[PDB]
This record gives sequence, structure tokens and C-alpha cells, in this order.
Amino acid sequence: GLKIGAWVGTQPSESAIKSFQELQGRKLDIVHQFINWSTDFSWVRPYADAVYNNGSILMITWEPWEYNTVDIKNGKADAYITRMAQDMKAYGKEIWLRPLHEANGDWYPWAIGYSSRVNTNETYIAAFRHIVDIFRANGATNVKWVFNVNCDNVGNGTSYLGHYPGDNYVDYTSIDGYNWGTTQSWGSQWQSFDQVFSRAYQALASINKPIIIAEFASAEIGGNKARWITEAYNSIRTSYNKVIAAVWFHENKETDWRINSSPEALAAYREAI
Ligand SMILES: OC[C@H]1CN[C@H](O)[C@@H](O[C@@H]2O[C@H](CO)[C@@H](O)[C@H](O)[C@H]2O)[C@@H]1O
Repeated sequence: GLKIGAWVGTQPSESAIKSFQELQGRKLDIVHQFINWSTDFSWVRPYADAVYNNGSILMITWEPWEYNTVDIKNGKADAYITRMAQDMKAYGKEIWLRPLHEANGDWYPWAIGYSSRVNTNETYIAAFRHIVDIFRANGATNVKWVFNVNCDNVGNGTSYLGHYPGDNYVDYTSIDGYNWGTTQSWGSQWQSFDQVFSRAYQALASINKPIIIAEFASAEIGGNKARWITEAYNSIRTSYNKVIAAVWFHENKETDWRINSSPEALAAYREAI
């Protein structure tokens, strides 16, 4: 069965996880959290314990604001990486780790499309492989590696697979994508789940790895979010057969992505999962 996940809009304490399960009316199979590259495992541990105590898998998006691909490739973050690997091995439990995500965009300082041009496919791949090498050298085979793309290539030099580090370094591929509706002054439009995800999925479906929808959500404005949710999950089950997990992004942020942005959205979400 499709694994159901979320970023719940806050750090996943025991009570945040339980509250989201009451909200969506179902267990969370996967709990998503975001951390940077100046956060040690000791800070993660009480969250990880809440996730595992609930019978869920923790997925961490591990964001190197503090080191770009050149820094990482060159070994300048290795002390930090090594401690994380040691600590995660000692912890022992199955963790899905998603480092250097959305690198086919232009908004992160490790991304290929980032305006300084410092990150290339070569430096990205070398960085990703270097991280995985350190984890394996430290015995952290409990850590599963998640490659990621944004649904669209944004910025110069970006592509779905140019930065792919190889099947020997990846356990899961993944896609992030949003229906922005008409909410953005950059001229956004309502897009169905297919309109958002199909192109990236076709590219990743060429790789013999399972796929996670690591982040998705819909706006309320410009269409019927309840129907979008119903149709999204139908589409995942019907036509995105390599997808093994769907992880909503539940936060009132750029727009109201939450599953409870309206009562009707919530009801549709509860039924869809
Ligand atoms: O633009 C919508 C989302 C696209 N995917 C990004 O990963 C999201 O940004 C992350 O959001 C989390 C949760 O708010 C932050 O902790 C991360 O630092 C951030 O990169 C983005 O909101």
C-alpha cells in the first residue's frame, strides 16, 4: 500500500505527530523534518524517538545552507558529516535522508541553477557520493538515500538527471511539486497533480528505483482543492505506479498548503488517504 507521510508544519514532537494523525484520521507512515548542516544528531534524537515510538519512518531533508557542493566535495564538511554518520549508525533505526534537494531549481545555494554558478553536475555528484561514502565507512547502512528533483527545472543548467549520482548511491528517487493556483504575482495558474508531476515522473521512471512524492500540496485559490486532493491520490494509485509514498507539505506558508486550509479540503484528504 501507498505510504502516507507529512511535514506537519512544525518539528515532529510526539504531540505534533499525534495531532496530525487526529487531523488526517490515519497513522502517518512517514514523518518528515527539515534540518540544516549545523544541527547534530543530538538535536534530532528526541524527534526521531517520537517518530519511531509511533511506528513511523523519519525522513530528514538535510539542507546544507552552511556548505555548498564545492565545500562538500573538497571535504570541508567532513567532520560534521562523519559525526552525523556515527550518530545515525549508533541510533540504528531506518532513516530516509534527503540531502541537497531540489538541485534542479535556482533557490538553494547548493543547487545547479543557483545564481553564482558554483554548483555543477560534477560538483553535485561528487558531493552526494562523498556524503554516502562517509556514511558507509561508518557502517550507517540503516540510512536510505533519497535523490530529489523539483517538478520543474528552474534556472540555467538545470535538468532532471544531470545531477543524478548513480544507482549505487541512491535508494529512492523523489519529486517535489505544488499546485500554486492563482496565488502568485509571478502569474501562477491552477495545475492538476498530473500537470505538476508528469514530466518529472517520466524522467525518473527511466531509473530502476522506487519513487517518493517527497513534498506536495495544493492552494485553495483558483480551483477546488478538495477535488484536487481526491484526484491526486487517485492519480498516484492509478498511473504513478512506481510511487511508493506520498508526503504532503502541511504548512501555511507561501500559500495555505495545509490539509485543513478548508473543511472541504480536510474531508477530501481524510477520504483520499
Ligand atoms: O515553495 C514551497 C516549498 C518547496 N520545497 C521546499 O523544500 C520548501 O522549503 C523548505 O520548507 C521547510 C519547511 O518550511 C523549511 O524548513 C526549509 O528550510 C525550506 O527549504 C518550500 O517551502
